[PDB]
This record gives sequence, structure tokens and C-alpha cells, in this order.
Amino acid sequence: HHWGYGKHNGPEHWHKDFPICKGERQSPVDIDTHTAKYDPSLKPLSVSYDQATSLRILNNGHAFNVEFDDSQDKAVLKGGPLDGTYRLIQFHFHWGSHDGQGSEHTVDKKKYAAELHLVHWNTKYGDFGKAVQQPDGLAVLGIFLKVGSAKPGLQKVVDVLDSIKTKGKSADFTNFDPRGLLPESLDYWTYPGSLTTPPCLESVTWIVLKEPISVSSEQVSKFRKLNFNGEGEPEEPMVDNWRPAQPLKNRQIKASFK
Ligand SMILES: C[C@H](CCC(=O)O)[C@H]1CC[C@H]2[C@@H]3[C@H](O)C[C@@H]4C[C@H](O)CC[C@]4(C)[C@H]3C[C@H](O)[C@]12C
Ligand SMILES: [Mg+2]
Ligand SMILES: [Zn+2]
Repeated sequence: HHWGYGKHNGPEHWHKDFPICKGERQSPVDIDTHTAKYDPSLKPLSVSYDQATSLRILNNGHAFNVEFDDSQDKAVLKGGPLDGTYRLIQFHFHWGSHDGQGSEHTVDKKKYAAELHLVHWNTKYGDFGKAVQQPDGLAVLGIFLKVGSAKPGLQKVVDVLDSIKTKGKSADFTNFDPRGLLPESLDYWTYPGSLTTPPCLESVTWIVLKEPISVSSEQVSKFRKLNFNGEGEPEEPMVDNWRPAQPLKNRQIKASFK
């Protein structure tokens, strides 16, 4: 292995192993609200997470992921810019070394303290491995975190982090309801983009919610107590695990709202 978020293996280095990290449809991007255009063709997002089945949470050395049972048409995303149905497979966050940075997307260059990614794959490709290779293979729902009042539905995630502090540690994480991580409004921006980590595959329809969720400083401070390293190795706090904005190139960001 090799890539990370360090000075010598970070975002500026990724293209050497993964040439598409310098591609035409890379994420994240800065969402320029001048540029972004209202598109009445877009429909309401449909987020159906009632039957979502979480399984476990894992520190993989880059972030922590909550994994779902994507076996049945349980938790699905559809509508908006999407054709057909996309199944929730995992979520994770990117966050900073302090509250003024951490998000991957930015809005008129404004950074948030963190960004949540709910990752879904297009059922027409049968499984995630096949889907990730296609231009319309994934849908990622991105949600900004700003520091304020606490988010009750995040508390179960924050409280489990102490038990998966180092790379490779996992914990059971059943009956977690990701609907508790959503803001009131589903107003969104959408554009075609990529995974924001290697292999940087250009397989993602990005749906970035205009409304952030508020989380408390205590909650986000718990993110920063995780470690990039494995147990018994020298301590490297897991912070600033975000990729900065990439060139928009020949893409238009559409808004679902006026
Ligand atoms: C790397 C990317 C997240 C990029 C981002 O930070 O936004 C994530 C999202 C979905 C992830 C995958 C899915 O969780 C399903 C697989 C789970 C396995 O444990 C590892 C490979 C596996 C195939 C994962 C690879 C990688 O961690 C993926 C591809
Ligand atoms: Mg890796
Ligand atoms: Zn992500």
C-alpha cells in the first residue's frame, strides 16, 4: 500500500499511482453559486432508509466506515438526477485538524468542519465491484457538518469511536438509523464526478445537500481522537483526511432549487 493524506503520500501524489486522479471529472469541487444553475428537469430526491441495515463500523486507516447490508432492496436512493435505483453500501466522513476545515466540497470557497458521504451503487450493475467501474455506477450523497448544536442521531457513531481507535479495529454496529444524519431540506447541487480517494474512479453522480447538519464541537472533537496508524505503531492522529477542490473542467453544476 502507500497513499494517504501526508505530505509525501497525500493528494498531490496520488496521480502517480492512479493517473485518473488528474482526470476530467474529478471530485470534490468548489460549488460556485454564481455558476451553478437551477434545472427544473431535476426531481425530488427520494431517500428511503427505513429498512437500512447497518452491520459494523471499521477504522480502515483513512476514515471510519459504517457498513450496511446491501443484499436486499433495503436502503435506496432514487430520483433527483438519478435513473433507477441505488443501494446504500456504506457511509464515512472527512474532517479537519480544527473546525475551520475538513469538508471536501466547498461552497463559494467556504470549508465546513466535516463532510459525510453516503455511498450507493446502481443496482443495474448487480454489485458494487461492477458498479464502481461505470460512469453512472455510484451515487454519493454528501452532507456538510457545521459546528453548533449537537446532532442526536450522530451520538451512537461518536461514542463507538473509542473502541476502533487504530487502523484495522472494528465494532458491531447494528440498528443504526442513518435518517438521523439528514438535515431538514433535501435541496441539492449535482454534478458528475469521482471517488475522492484513490482509485479516483470517475463513476459518481454527486448529490451535495445545500443544508448542513449541525453537530457539536464535542462530537467532532471525537473524530480527531482516531488514529491513522495501527495498534503498537507510533501515534498519528486521524485529521485532515480530506481531498481539496479539483478543477471543474467542462462540467456544469446544477441546482435543484431556485
Ligand atoms: C474509497 C471509497 C470512498 C471514497 C471517499 O472517501 O469518498 C469507498 C466507498 C465504498 C468503499 C467499498 C465498499 O465499502 C465495499 C467494499 C468493502 C470492503 O471492506 C473493502 C472494499 C470495498 C470495495 C470498499 C472499497 C472502498 O473503501 C470504497 C470504494
Ligand atoms: Mg488504502
Ligand atoms: Zn468520502
